[PDB]
Amino acid sequence: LKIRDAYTIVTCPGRNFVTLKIVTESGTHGIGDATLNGREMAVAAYLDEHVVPALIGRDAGRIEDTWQYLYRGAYWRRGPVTMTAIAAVDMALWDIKAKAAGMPLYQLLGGKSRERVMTYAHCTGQTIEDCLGEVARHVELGYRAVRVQSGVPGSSLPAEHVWSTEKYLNHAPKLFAAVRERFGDDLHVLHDVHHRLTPIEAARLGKAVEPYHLFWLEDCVPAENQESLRLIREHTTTPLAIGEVFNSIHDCRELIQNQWIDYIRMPLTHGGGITAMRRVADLASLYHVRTGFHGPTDLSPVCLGAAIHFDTWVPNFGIQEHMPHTDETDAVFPHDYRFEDGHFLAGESPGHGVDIDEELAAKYPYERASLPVNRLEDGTLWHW
Amino acid sequence: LKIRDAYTIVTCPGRNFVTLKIVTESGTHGIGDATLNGREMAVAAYLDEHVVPALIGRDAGRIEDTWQYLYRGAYWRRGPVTMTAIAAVDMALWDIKAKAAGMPLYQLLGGKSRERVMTYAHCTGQTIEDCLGEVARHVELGYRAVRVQSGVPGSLPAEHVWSTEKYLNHAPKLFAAVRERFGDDLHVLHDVHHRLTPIEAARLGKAVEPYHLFWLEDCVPAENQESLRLIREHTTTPLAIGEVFNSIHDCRELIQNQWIDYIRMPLTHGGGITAMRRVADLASLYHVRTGFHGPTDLSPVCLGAAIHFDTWVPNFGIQEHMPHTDETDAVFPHDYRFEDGHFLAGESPGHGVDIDEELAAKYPYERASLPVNRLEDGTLWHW
Ligand SMILES: O=C(O)[C@@H](O)[C@@H](O)[C@H](O)[C@H](O)CO
Ligand SMILES: O=C(O)C(=O)C[C@H](O)[C@H](O)CO
Ligand SMILES: [Mg+2]
Ligand SMILES: [Mg+2]
Repeated sequence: LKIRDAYTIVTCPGRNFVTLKIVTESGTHGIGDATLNGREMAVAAYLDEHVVPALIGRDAGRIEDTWQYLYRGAYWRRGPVTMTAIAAVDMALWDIKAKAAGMPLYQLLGGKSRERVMTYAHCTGQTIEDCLGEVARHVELGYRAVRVQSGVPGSSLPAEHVWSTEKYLNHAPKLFAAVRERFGDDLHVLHDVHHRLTPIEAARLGKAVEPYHLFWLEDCVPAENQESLRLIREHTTTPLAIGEVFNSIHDCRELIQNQWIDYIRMPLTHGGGITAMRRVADLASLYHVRTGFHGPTDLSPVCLGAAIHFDTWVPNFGIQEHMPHTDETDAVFPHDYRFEDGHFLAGESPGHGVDIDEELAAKYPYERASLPVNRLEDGTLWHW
Repeated sequence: LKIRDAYTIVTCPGRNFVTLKIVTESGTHGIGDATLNGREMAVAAYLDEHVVPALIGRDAGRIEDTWQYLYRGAYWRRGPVTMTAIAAVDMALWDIKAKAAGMPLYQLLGGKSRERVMTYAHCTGQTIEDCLGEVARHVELGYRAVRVQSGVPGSLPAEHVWSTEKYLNHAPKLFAAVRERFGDDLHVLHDVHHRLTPIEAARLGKAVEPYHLFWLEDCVPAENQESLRLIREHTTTPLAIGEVFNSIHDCRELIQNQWIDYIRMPLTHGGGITAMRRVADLASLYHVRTGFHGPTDLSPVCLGAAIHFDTWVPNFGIQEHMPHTDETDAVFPHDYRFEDGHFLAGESPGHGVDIDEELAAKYPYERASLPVNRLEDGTLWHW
């Protein structure tokens, strides 16, 4: 069946989301996430002006061909705006194919490899003790894994934050010691360094936290130069994760083949969708690397539902990040995935099982909001 | 001085161009090219909605800090849309800085390294003979270098058909004909435009060694930079690549492994003067030279700034010249000049290019997409 209509929907049920909707001649439809936090309108224009007009009249079943058409056809390849636009189309086309097959997406991908998908929760506090308070509450909600972040002693436009690496390095290990001290060894404990270290600094950190056996240490260093991971991997056995800022397998091919990471974090909506992420997960499986999908509030329930289906099938699944969306967001994107006892259960409806309530989405107009920047104490513009 | 205003202009004097204008508290101003062929409105929105609002009140003199601020601050790094928006800001701030300095941009960059900048022309035809005719006409205009292209016998994107095997059998005849009629002094360039696999490109490279090409360009899609290894190991025909790149990270290994001789990434797509300085610096360590992509889909703002960069940069190789329409030239009054096959950098402060906002408004945006290639079985291929 041919594509009859395609259009984007922009909404701000607590924060901005951009969604692509594709409708066939038969009335069947599918949606895909197109949200790129803090650059949302770039993807909206990429879709409205350059992609959507070319979708009309295309065979909706030709997912692979459409992917190549958009990826190669763009001439300028890869990039967050580019691959997010591509992801959105791809996710809507998988949604449609699954519906057409009368199957939940996980069935179409190869069937279920697990009964539930483990998540991790965000436990953040101004201080260690505040963070420990949050770990306690999330464990009570059933989470078996937690990401711990604490303040270090000492917005429409980007907020400006200040950073000290050495203050962070001397404080971080205390957080993890305190977590283990209180909650014991069974809990999976994750930590996101969020790009702020150099490789030898991350190496030191990795070593220092070895006694606390972290599930992962995430985004140690900016990795446009993938070789950046080498010194870290050679100096510590703390497991490493990276990739939420990646959009292409070509951003992480060397990382994976060299066994420099344990978990690949690139999610569906920024990594070119289901089609592209199958290939990434495939390469990963050759090197013992597992999926650890980025799952913040700035990827919509559409991506989350798709991700949960993907997580249900993919053999080398690692973990699924869970930052719950607001009530309002959840109402704008009705879905059949469910959270129970610290795990997700995939939906059983045909498609990825997520919809968009267009009338409700219309009640929340877009509101500009930018990610923060980080500066060192001398004013140097650093990595946030 | 602080930035007082910043805004984009979208105009279509023969084809689409996007331009960023930055204006300081004193009325001084600079422009930067922001044109991304076939995806123009993505860049326009990136700038209009997300970058411009943050530019206001910023110190215009802080070029480096602004570059890092937009590059790192974006969070999602690199990419065609991303690095073009950044290139436009960068180019406009260097315009402004050179203006404040009372110097043409090349002086600000380190002074002139050469007295003129060699260009190459496009010589395209349906048949080899058509091509030779175009070569002759450009040689008479003073061009010492031509990029030769002939046909292979046998609003939305046009869809072309492609056959590698027919091309591989035909292309060597074009270069042999070119040498036969024009001899050995002329530099002869060829752009394979992404259509080959590495071992195919290696075959082609070897086939054309007798004709001593200035370069063989974009042999293979190079997202995987290792793609170049087989070609380099099997032929001594020089290799150029990079018009589709936007980051030093797209080409670091290619350069460090000496897999190419010319880096093609241009100012507007490669993060501007600031980023391209670093690319040129890395290239010089490995005897790689600059060969800026210079099609009509980069505006005269880019061309003027490129000519300046070309004038200073020690490891300059060549500058591509596809002449813009007279209408384009009128929208972007400029002081670089073409003489006898070479550019001369302008001598006015800044990069020497302006935009006529009243004329630009006479040419509204019109959507136009690049072609796609399909093989004969309908496989969606590389264009
Ligand atoms: O792992 C994470 O959840 C963070 O790195 C993200 O919340 C990130 O800061 C934002 O998603 C960026 O949009
Ligand atoms: O001039 C060249 O070398 C080209 O390959 C031109 C490109 O196809 C064109 O600029 C794409 O916008
Ligand atoms: Mg993170
Ligand atoms: Mg080319």
